[PDB]
Amino acid sequence: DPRLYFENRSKFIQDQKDKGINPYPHKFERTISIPEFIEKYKDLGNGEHLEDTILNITGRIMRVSQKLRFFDLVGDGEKIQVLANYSFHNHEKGNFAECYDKIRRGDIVGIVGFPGKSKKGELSIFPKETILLSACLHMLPMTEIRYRQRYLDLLINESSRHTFVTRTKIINFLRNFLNERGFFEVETPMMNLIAGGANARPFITHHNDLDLDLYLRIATELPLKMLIVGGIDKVYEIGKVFRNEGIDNTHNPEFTSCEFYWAYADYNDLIKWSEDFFSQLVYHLFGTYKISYNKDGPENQPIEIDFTPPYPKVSIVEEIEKVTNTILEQPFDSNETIEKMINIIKEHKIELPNPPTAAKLLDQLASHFIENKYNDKPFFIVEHPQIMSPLAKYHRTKPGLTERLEMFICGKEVLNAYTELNDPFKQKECFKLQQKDREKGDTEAAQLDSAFCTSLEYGLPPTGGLGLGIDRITMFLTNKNSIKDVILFPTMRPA
Amino acid sequence: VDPRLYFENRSKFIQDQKDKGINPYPHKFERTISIPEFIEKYKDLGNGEHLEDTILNITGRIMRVSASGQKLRFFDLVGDGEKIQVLANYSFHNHEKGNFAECYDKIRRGDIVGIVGFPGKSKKGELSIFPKETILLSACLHMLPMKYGLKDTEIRYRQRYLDLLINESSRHTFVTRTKIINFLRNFLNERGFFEVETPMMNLIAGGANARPFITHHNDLDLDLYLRIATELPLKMLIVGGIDKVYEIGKVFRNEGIDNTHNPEFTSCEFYWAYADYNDLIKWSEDFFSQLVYHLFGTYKISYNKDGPENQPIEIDFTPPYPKVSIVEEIEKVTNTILEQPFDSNETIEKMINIIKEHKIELPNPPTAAKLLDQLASHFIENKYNDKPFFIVEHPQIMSPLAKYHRTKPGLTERLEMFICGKEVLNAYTELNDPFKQKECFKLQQKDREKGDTEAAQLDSAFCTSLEYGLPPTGGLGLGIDRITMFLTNKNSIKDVILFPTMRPAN
Ligand SMILES: O=C(NCC1CCCCC1)c1cc(=O)c2ccccc2o1
Ligand SMILES: O=C(NCC1CCCCC1)c1cc(=O)c2ccccc2o1
Ligand SMILES: N[C@@H](CCCC[NH3+])C(=O)O
Ligand SMILES: N[C@@H](CCCC[NH3+])C(=O)O
Ligand SMILES: [Co+2]
Ligand SMILES: [Co+2]
Repeated sequence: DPRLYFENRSKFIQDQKDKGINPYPHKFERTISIPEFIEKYKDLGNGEHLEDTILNITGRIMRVSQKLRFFDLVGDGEKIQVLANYSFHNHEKGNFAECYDKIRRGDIVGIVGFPGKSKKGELSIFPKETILLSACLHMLPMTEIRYRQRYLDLLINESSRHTFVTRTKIINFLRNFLNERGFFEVETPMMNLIAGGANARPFITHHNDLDLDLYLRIATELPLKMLIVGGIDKVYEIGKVFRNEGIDNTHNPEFTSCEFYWAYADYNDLIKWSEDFFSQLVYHLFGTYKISYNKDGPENQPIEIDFTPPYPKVSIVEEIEKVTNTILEQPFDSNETIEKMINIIKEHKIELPNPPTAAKLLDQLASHFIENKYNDKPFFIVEHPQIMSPLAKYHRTKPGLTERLEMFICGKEVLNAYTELNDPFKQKECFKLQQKDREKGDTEAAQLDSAFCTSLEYGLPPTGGLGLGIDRITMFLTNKNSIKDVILFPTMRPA
Repeated sequence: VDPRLYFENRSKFIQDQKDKGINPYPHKFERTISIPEFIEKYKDLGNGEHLEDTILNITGRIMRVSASGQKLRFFDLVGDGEKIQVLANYSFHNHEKGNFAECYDKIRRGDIVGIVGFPGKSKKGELSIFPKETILLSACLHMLPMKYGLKDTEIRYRQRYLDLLINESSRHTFVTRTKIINFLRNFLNERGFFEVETPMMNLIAGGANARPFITHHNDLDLDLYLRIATELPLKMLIVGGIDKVYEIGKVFRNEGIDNTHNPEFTSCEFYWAYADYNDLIKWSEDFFSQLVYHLFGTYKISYNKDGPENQPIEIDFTPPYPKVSIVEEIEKVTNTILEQPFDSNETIEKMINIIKEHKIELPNPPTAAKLLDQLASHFIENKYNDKPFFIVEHPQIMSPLAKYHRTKPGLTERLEMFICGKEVLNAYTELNDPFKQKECFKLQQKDREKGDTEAAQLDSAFCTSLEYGLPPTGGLGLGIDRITMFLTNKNSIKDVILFPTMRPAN
């Protein structure tokens, strides 16, 4: 019974206290970490002892096994054995049995001792003195607990640490990749008067002193472009954005994105950037371009994803048309075209979007016909209609379309990029269209950001911009089917 | 000369260019060299020297327009904070692309252009691009304000891009900000620390004494608080065995704006298992000294504490830095004895009287913690100006998350570093006894009931995590913005935040 175990440990602490002992000492000066210990002494011979090498080492006890006490000691994801021998015990410090009888699995300890190997060749610390540094009062397990008590996940599941180490490696790699190419990292506000730069529902909060409602950012696009106007010609931000919508395996309402803006680049530069970056990232982590991924569960058959460039480009209107044996004529929001798309939707028994605006219909069609086209490789969906893409520049040869690219891995979007719309005339127009779409009941529609439009009037150079979803990328590169598995503290309802 | 009319004429110009079949916003210009690279490559040409067979593509923003008769047009071209001259000579113009004068007459200050041309120096020895063809890439439709015409205005903060374009020091300030953060991240990574991200939205806002922002997730039907600190989940990661962990990112404090307060700001917090107070002081002295030396090549900086028009003072970041015990110091400068418990009637009355006589604001409610805090802020925090210093050994009632001092009853092992009277750093040996932790939370709660809306609220998830064993640990926080203010010579936090928090424009 856990409750009783805990009661007993609490009374152990209190009893230690009454008897004038400090069960939470302030400082233990260790001389070596456990990984460093393993590195330095793993070449010892069986039974060999370095008894004149006195070391101070700390760690968490994870195993407890009568003049010979055995323990497993863990630190920084690595483990050594603790071999307490009566014959080595410093008797001046207290009773051997009393000392080691008190130790429980989970306890954090400080050890003064020497390095050796057991006769069986197990690398070990041989204590002359062991000190309790911090007691574990519950029973450590030997579920939702992983997400609510991530510290348990990290202590017991060795794979957890590796997953988050990989996450941090991915972000380090991205930062270095951008910095080596002359990009300048900035911070832009997380609280805005207006939430823009994407089509999503915002979080709203309130500043008391200004008596002002503020929106948490849904993207970093607009202030970054404003910085390009300011002459920071290669600029980027890695940080949190917030989207007030439901939780599922590929959606957390706060997630980490990276956006960069690259003056004098366009669509083609961005496609090349994407292929270079993903192929190089994957090679950096694996030394190969092919990884395996369990798209449908940890014990079902994995598929192989090949990150060898180049990647397929699939124009969205043309592909929808081709797989529906239909023709979707412009204006895409004409009665005939809207009717046609609605009919395609109802015919294939897929959810009719509410409201059924042209953009929402197109997006639904793409979702159901295109986005799962390839699973064995990343691919781009390209040349999105202008009505789906209010911030992307019109396509230089294809009326009605834009110079946009979205990259997908196993049917999930991880990347969105385009040649940037930089004519303020056209931008105000796009904002008007977006708003009349909000008037139809579309609550994810873009609102007019006058500060941003004003900045366009001062001259935005031709520019290419790109956004990455760090969490989804991490999912694919650590073999997780749920985004909860790559965020340390995913958003959950109180227990 | 009217800006409105200027803008109307410019917009009409765009429309007419389109009508005449010209695209005034080209999709792609493929340049072959940047302006800094052009300067590096060709700055050593002799006067009057032309490299007329070296044809280059270059882009930039026009920042000056001048002419000389019919066949000479002069411009200043800027990019990446550096500047070259454009010398458009009729002699070199590619007449196949259009009329020379018509082409260059259209160009205005602020226009972004693409130039096909050759490098050279004028006979006066100005480094120049000599266009054969100049292409408009993006028009500036407003009149750009000129240098020093952008002072004493909010324009800098609402239209940061104008600040960046026009005031050269601006770029430098924000570059230095990014260099400081790079330096910090590298400093920690080289010492074995592991960078993580913890949630910005939480069921409870803990880890500091501050009023939070509140928001709402619709789908879970759930109120959430923006984080006021990163302390609690990072300590939970220490429990989890990530023994050197840190985060650099935004935190949110729902309070008023002034020269050292923006409602969102950037902090770094790190947690260091098996370290304590003394390690934290050393880390601080090492970090600040090495940072300053890395940016300046010296340990001493000048700082216009009182604005650009009054004399600067000099700050010496040469370690070590003075340590000042808070209670002993308040006692010493007020001729008082502040006996424990600090919340005792006698002691509270003593502090209320000290505050009354020195004519300083009385906190509401007058809890012992807030009184001591007010006394400290009035009497200690400006003890030194020519060097950073630490205030140390804060009472436990001021310090709900800090471990009791190992030899001094009622105190904690805490340190705060101040530069010119401003806190930039808060650190301590971490409280890792869950029993004591719940005690401190209950005390805080009783302060909350008595009107202190900044009191620490109980975080059961955190306390429960302490029950699994938090090793002895040292923790530390830095205010990136304030640090940057001191290292870029700014008196206002708005000057080091690209887009500081503001009310809506007209
Ligand atoms: O990774 C995500 N998206 C991929 C995007 C990210 C922004 C930059 C373009 C690529 C992503 C991740 C999410 O967790 C998420 C949650 C709610 C709504 C949308 C969400 O999107
Ligand atoms: O830099 C600031 N404080 C220094 C602290 C920051 C957290 C880590 C310890 C050091 C700071 C900066 C602010 O802008 C600010 C705004 C509102 C309330 C408090 C604010 O504090
Ligand atoms: N803001 C975009 C990413 C950048 C698109 C290119 N300007 C998004 O959230 O999808
Ligand atoms: N959370 C602290 C910084 C770290 C203190 C050491 N645990 C603050 O906001 O001041
Ligand atoms: Co989509
Ligand atoms: Co204070």
